[PDB]
Amino acid sequence: GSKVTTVVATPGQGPDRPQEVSYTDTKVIGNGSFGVVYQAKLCDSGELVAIKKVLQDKRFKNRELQIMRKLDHCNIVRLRYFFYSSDEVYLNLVLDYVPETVYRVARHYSRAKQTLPVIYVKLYMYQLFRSLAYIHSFGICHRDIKPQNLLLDPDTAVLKLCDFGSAKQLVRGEPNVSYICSRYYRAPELIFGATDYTSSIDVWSAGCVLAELLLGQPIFPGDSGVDQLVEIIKVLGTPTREQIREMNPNYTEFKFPQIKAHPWTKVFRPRTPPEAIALCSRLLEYTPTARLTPLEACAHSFFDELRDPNVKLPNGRDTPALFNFTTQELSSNPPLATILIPPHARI
Amino acid sequence: VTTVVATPGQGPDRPQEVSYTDTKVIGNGSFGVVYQAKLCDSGELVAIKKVLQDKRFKNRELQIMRKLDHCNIVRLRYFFYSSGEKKDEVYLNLVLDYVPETVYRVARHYSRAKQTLPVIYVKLYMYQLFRSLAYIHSFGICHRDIKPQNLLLDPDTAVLKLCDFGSAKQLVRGEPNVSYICSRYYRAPELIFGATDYTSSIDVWSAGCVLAELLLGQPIFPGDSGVDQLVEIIKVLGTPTREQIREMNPNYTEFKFPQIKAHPWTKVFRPRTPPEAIALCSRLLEYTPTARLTPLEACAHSFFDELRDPNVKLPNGRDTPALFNFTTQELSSNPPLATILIPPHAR
Ligand SMILES: Cc1c[nH]c(-c2cnc(NCCNc3ccc(C#N)cn3)nc2-c2ccc(Cl)cc2Cl)n1
Ligand SMILES: Cc1c[nH]c(-c2cnc(NCCNc3ccc(C#N)cn3)nc2-c2ccc(Cl)cc2Cl)n1
Ligand SMILES: [Mg+2]
Ligand SMILES: [Mg+2]
Repeated sequence: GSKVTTVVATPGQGPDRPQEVSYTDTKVIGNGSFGVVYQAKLCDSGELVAIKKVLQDKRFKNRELQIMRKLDHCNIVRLRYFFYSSDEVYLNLVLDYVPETVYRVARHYSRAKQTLPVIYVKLYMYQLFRSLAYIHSFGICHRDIKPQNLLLDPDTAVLKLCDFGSAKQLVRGEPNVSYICSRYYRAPELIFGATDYTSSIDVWSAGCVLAELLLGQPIFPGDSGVDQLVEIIKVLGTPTREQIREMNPNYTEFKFPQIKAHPWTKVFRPRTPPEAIALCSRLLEYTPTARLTPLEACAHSFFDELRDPNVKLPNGRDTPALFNFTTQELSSNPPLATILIPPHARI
Repeated sequence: VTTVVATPGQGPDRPQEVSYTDTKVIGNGSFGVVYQAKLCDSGELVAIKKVLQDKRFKNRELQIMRKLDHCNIVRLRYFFYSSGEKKDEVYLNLVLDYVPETVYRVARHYSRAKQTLPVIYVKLYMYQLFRSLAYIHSFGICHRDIKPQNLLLDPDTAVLKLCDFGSAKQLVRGEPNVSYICSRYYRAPELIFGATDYTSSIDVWSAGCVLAELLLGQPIFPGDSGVDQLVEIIKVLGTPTREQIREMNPNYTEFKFPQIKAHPWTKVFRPRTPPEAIALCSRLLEYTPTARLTPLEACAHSFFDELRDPNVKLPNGRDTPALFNFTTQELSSNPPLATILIPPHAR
């Protein structure tokens, strides 16, 4: 016996039928914007879990819970239970624990002046791209894709997207706030104030992450709000008439300095695989509608290695789930199935 | 000892030799790097701000730094240019008065000791700040980065001086400008909303935030993320009205805000907080750009009247710093107020 907390918590799936859930071994993981996350152990199953404790304010719409219950995908963190706690009201999401973040694993390689082996980039990025495909097919936008919100198991190579405190259904016509993502991963439309944006802000953030896994540092590290547009334009180059028109037409007579775009191949370190570069170029676009959809990205030639039936993880294990698509996932573009699920993986 | 070739800030536009010594770093940031040195010539302590600039971009810091002379603004003594690594870039070395402390440092000191700053010094510091804004807004210029980190001050004489003109730029009616601009705690709401047509009213908002934070003992609008800014504001100002929204940005006209009722101003600060100060913030931290006072209007306010009292003295028994020596320029904003701002006491 040790200190066991017992609470009455409602399943994440299912209809509001609470049950008693005991857990033990509570440790704090971290602390921030997201609230507080504890690690704990389910007494029942022995399994490890993250408990995310958000302070909530009834005055405001707090759509995290609604969305967490809505969804179920191997590349997204699972809500097991949730429950309420006591100065005011606290939401307690009980989620899948996962041992590491991309941020940290990347930071490790960075501190070792070592490039993360591409096979992991391909694994990690692919899986992110499925998690978006999925949330986006409900027209939900995460609006905080960054490395800290990408969890991974290093041994199993499984990635899981997390933190839906800023996620939200985006509806055509409705305007929404444009101070959203983290700075480095904030897409340029949002920096221009645009309220007419789409899902494809998350594809920009994804490209920023890919780039960062190939460089071993962030591709656009703005010193300050303003440096961010600088550090972007220094590589993307100055935008067309119609790129500005396509991000936010208020800037149509802004007069940016004229910078020639730094071609992609000279952005990346010299032994970098083309298809990495190629993909990267089709995510980090000014015109948002020019950026790949998440499913188009999964089908890119940069992930071909993963559809090889012989492929394995470096530690000798099998690759995780990569081809167990549902019709939800493929709604955006169902014929891609033929490329996405290779024959050996087909039922 | 190092000796470089450099150019007097005020005049004349002509290189001369300048020897300084005992360099030591003071800190790094978006601002570049600052060092302390002593001029070998006249013995003096000096701040050497060294930024890296990309010659393809309008780097308007030095022109602005040259057309300023004012007691509550850092004096630019000399400037020079060291060479950069890439051919597109270069080092600008502003050489300014060394002021020995900063407001961010002195509030974070008085707030470690779990208490408020002597209300005299809130009075003194905001006055001298609001003064320099008056001076610079008069030439069209907007600082665009008003925060306690950028307010140097001498603790003995209480002389405060505005600094870092890296984001500073002359606004000009009709032109569009980049919304994503100030430091985050102090970003005026219209900017959060994406307004490309903001005025120098933003710097007043920002000064409003600093007023708060000296009387609150810590920041008044601390977003733990970008989205939480507009939240932590609405939590104090309550929901904006269709008129207030329309004043900030036409596009959020249709945006479904939470209906939140304002938090009474006396109820925001400590119960023993002077109500003149409270009236002041009420008028500085208004959603609507125009409804915010000007800096000149702010200097001439009940809260600062204590400074005009002939019998006022610094609680270290010293005389005050030179609060009343206004120019014609400083007053252009609205010269009637000279009736209030300069008392009988001087003249
Ligand atoms: C200050 C700080 C900020 N970020 C972290 C941090 C550090 N290490 C790890 N390791 C993975 C631990 N397992 C976890 C963690 C969270 C979830 C879930 N939902 C599932 N599993 N995770 C995080 C982390 C990552 C995302 C969030 Cl929303 C919160 C945290 Cl604390 N610390
Ligand atoms: C990391 C960090 C961030 N801010 C600081 C910091 C700490 N201590 C002090 N003390 C005042 C020293 N004298 C000075 C300093 C600067 C100037 C001028 N222009 C004139 N005089 N100043 C700063 C500071 C404040 C504004 C700027 Cl732009 C730069 C710095 Cl380093 N350190
Ligand atoms: Mg930079
Ligand atoms: Mg908060």
